[PDB]
Amino acid sequence: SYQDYINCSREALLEKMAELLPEKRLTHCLGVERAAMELAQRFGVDVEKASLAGLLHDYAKKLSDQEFLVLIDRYQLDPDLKNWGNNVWHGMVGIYKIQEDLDLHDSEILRAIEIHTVGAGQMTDLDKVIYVADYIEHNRAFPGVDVAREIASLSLNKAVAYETARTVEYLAHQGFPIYPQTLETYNAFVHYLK
Amino acid sequence: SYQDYINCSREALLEKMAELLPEKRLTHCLGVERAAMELAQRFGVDVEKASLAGLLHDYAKKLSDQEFLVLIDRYQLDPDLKNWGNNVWHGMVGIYKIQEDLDLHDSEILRAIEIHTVGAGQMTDLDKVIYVADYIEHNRAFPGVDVAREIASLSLNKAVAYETARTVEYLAHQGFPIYPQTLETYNAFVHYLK
Ligand SMILES: [Fe+3]
Ligand SMILES: [Fe+3]
Ligand SMILES: [Fe+3]
Ligand SMILES: [Fe+3]
Repeated sequence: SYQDYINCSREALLEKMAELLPEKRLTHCLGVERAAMELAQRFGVDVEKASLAGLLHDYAKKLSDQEFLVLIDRYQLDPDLKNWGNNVWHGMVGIYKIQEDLDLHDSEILRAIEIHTVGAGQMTDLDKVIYVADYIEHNRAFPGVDVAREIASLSLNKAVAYETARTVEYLAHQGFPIYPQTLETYNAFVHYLK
Repeated sequence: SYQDYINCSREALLEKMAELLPEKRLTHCLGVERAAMELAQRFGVDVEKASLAGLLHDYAKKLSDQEFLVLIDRYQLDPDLKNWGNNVWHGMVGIYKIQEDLDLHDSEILRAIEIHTVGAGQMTDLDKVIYVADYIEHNRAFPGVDVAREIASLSLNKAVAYETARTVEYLAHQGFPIYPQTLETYNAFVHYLK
């Protein structure tokens, strides 16, 4: 059960999350919970760790900038983090809020949430499952989601590669700064597109 | 004259380059020479340094991989360079061949050639002139070159930003590895697109 990792039941957790997140975002988290279970089954990852990590990945999405800055200082995190914003913070910093609120100490689940947005050059299969589940969950309808889903049915690594390439492409298209760890992920995984 | 920087006249140089480079590439170099002069006039950069740097920027485009690897070892350059290829090498390593062949020791011209492909987080106006001239020279006809030309008529910094964003976008679109120094340039200049 989820209580093997956190300080409350799944239902109690959902009730807490319904207070923290808008409807669309909680619906998304439920979608990632389901998608992570499916991917974990397919690729030999613990389905319970994957489900929980999926449900929790965006738990800190609505923390204020000020709250994130306080956490960077309190946990003496990479000071370069202050130069970024919610997109980077909600996973990379938000894990500390999740830990405080839920008594989540499982290193694998924490890592998968930590890097769910930006990836890393080295990712566990659990990390990859969450990173991909976030992109392909059933509520997503962006053009090309069908391609992502097809790739994810066949190769976890190729799905990471595809998502990362689309993210870098899109950020450059929009003229948004690209977190350097995102490029580490991109360069490590891009060979899978061949 | 060019002899103030290199060991031969401009005509002698053109004759040497016509032996090293295919026609299309030499035509390109002549185009960059002209475009760099125009940009240097516009943005207060020495027109002669810009012209020469522009003519020379792709001098090493046809060196073999083996030749580049030999240069990395001989000059004890960043060993990570061996993980890349001609796109990175012809500027970043090719400067040493240019120096050997032409007795080019001007630090500013060398730097502008060195980073003409990948940029840097900090670029001199001369570096920026070459980086942009390469992209907008009259023989180029890629879709969107008109936009690049318009931006370059107004802002050197915005032209660097635009070119860098299009390069990152394209590399991710194609599924090619992105040299990390390219991301340094991108992140440093992307604010100019606003
Ligand atoms: Fe997220
Ligand atoms: Fe999400
Ligand atoms: Fe070049
Ligand atoms: Fe060129």
